Amino acid sequence: NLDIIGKRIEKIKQEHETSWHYDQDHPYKTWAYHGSYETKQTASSMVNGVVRLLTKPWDIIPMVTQMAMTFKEKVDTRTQEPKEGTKKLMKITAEWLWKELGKKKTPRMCTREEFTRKVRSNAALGAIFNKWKSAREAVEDSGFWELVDKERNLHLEGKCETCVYNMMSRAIWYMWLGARFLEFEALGFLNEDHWFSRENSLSGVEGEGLHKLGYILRDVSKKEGGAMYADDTAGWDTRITLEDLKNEEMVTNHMEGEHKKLAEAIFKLTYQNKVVRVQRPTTVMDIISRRDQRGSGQVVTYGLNTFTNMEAQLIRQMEGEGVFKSIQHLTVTEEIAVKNWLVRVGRERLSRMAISGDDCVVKPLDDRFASALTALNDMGKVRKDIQQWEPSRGWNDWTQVPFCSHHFHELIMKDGRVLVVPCRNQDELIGRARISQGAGWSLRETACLGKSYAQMWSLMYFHRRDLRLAANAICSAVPSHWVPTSRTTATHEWMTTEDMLTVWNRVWIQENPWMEDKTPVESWEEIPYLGKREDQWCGSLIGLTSRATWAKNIQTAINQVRSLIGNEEYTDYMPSMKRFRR
Ligand SMILES: CNS(=O)(=O)CC1CCCCC1
Ligand SMILES: [Zn+2]
Ligand SMILES: [Zn+2]
Repeated sequence: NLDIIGKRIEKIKQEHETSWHYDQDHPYKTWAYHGSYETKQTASSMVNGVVRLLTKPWDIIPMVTQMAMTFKEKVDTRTQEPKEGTKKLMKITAEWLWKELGKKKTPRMCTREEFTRKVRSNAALGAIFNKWKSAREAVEDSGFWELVDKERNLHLEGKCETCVYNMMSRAIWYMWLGARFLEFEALGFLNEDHWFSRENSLSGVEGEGLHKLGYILRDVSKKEGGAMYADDTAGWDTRITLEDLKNEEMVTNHMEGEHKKLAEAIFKLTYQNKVVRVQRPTTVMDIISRRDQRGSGQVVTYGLNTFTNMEAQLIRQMEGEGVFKSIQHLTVTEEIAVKNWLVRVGRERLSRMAISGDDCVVKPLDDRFASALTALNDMGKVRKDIQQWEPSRGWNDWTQVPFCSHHFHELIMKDGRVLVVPCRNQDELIGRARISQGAGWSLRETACLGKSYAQMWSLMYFHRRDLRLAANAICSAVPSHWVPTSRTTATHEWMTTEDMLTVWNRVWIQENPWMEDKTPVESWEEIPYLGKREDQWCGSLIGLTSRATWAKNIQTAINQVRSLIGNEEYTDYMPSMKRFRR
């Protein structure tokens, strides 16, 4: 308690000595409260006019238009301590999983150099407004690094002064850049060196890309076993126990020198003890602490979520296979059975899973998995939208399985080759493309964001008739040489000025390990769509009068946007589709 977080508390207390009160009508039950001080401020979703003007039929579809308008009583809940058999199952499994992830990887510090390059090409690292404006400025100034150095030597001493969270089913915890560097220096290796790649971790998909996830699910489908299970957890980040955070910290056992001490300090001082500053309307800043739940950078969060999800799902598999009999207590021969299962079949069992952070698909040995719920519930990984002891509903067809907000279609090209393509409800795709985040967008920047969506659609969703047509219209309405942009950057092969047919060929043919024949495609008309009825099922407007008028008059919509942007160089991409090819 206060010995580890006090220094951090004491510091904030002083900087607002003119305000510090122990407010008595404070909400917190599960968060420890420490005091308050005065503040006053709040970023809503702006519409991308370039995409909206070229998607007129969707102006009257509430599922699209409502997306652009507009649970902190789940962050204030508590998770019971797992039983002794559960804690033992997790410790054995975690120990074994780090060893296997570590067999072909070397833990190592990430550097100021690596950190700087990242800031100067815009990843959502999560810093704050103050002393320097943007992160881009602080990185170049030696002052910052002296701040970073003071804290760094403090961490080597087992103490912390400035590593404090800022709160804001979502709750994103920004830290100041300095503390972000210290987290990256010690744990960035997990992402930077691809510890959760499929090749390295067998269950993971880190770095895979949407054009790969469908093929991966189809490979899992080829295994002998039962249904495919894809149970979502209710508020995964809020269900991370202190026992979870202690099995995650066992990565430090693989480390040495400085690194081991620095990683140990991140885990002890910022993860297993946390200090947060929260905005309350009634408006003050609340300085609250707690030991458990997830609160890291979004990138370290992703890797430790994948690790702990891999661990949970191996254990649920162990329960289905009857490797242990009860979570109350493991016997001595049960420990040696668990260790032996891991050594004998652990890698084969990892390969039966696709795990992206809190998101999973498992193809277990058989359907005993569906009612193997005691360890899963006792670890606190409670399933969403199903009663706690009701057996899981599995999927019989890999093409029906939800994973990473998608499902996947099998699509045969007129030449017999097989594409496995990502898909989701088309209203969700159009609704998201019509939205921009943040202020001070020029017409040119708005156009270049619309071009990023259009190029993603040509690469990932070319099989949806409305999206191929709308993608061609947007790429026709935006100047040919203007570069696609995004403000929060998987693979992103659509972010380029290269010809989209050439990028399609590289992604889907040349570099696709599931495609044996490397014959390039010479036009978009060789590239197939879903069946007309399947396209409607997945939200296509084909068949509606609104959509026919839109398609027929598309050059008038393109010309409206060209007139707004002004006399620039434009390409007509509509003749890439047969109906506009005369
Ligand atoms: C490929 N271009 S398209 O989507 O316009 C083709 C038709 C599909 C059947 C209904 C009318 C539109
Ligand atoms: Zn610190
Ligand atoms: Zn679909």
